Amino acid sequence: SMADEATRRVVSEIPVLKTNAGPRDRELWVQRLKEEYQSLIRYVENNKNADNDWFRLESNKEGTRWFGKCWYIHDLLKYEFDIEFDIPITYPTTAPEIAVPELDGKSAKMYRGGKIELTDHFKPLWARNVPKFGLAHLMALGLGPWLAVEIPDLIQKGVIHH
Repeated sequence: SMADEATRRVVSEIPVLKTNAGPRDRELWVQRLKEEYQSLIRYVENNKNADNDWFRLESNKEGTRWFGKCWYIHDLLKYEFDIEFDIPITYPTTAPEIAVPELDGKSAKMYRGGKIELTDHFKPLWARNVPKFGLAHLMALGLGPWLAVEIPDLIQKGVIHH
C-alpha cells in the first residue's frame, strides 16, 4: 500500500499514543495528556533537527483548549498564522477541528470560523489508527500538508501578504 508507506514515512519517529480517553475521563484523561505532550515535544525536537520547526502549541490547564502558532516558508519568506482547537468529548476516536482564524473566508478549503477542510482520506486514516494518533499526528498529517497547498495558492492569488 502506497498510502500505508506514505503514512509511516511521515509519522514513524513520532511516539505512538495508547490511552482511549477524552476530556471528561478524569485520571485516564490526565494519562492521555501525558502521552500527547510526550508525542508533541518529540515531534518538535525532530522538527528542529530537520530545520523544519514549524509550530508551537500550548493548552489550557485541563488540556481541552489548544492554541499556538504555525510558520510556513515560501520563496524564503516566513509567514506566521495563529491556530486554535477544542478537544471533542469523543476524542481520541473523533479528530479535533484545527482553525486558522485569520484565514477565515480566504481559502475555499475551509469552513466558517477558519476551520481547515482536509481531504476525505484524512478521516478514514485517523479512524483506522484510533487511538494511536494524537495531536502530533494531526499536525504532521493534517495541518502540515494543508499549509503546503493553501499558503502557496493564497500568496500567488494576492490574498496573503508578508
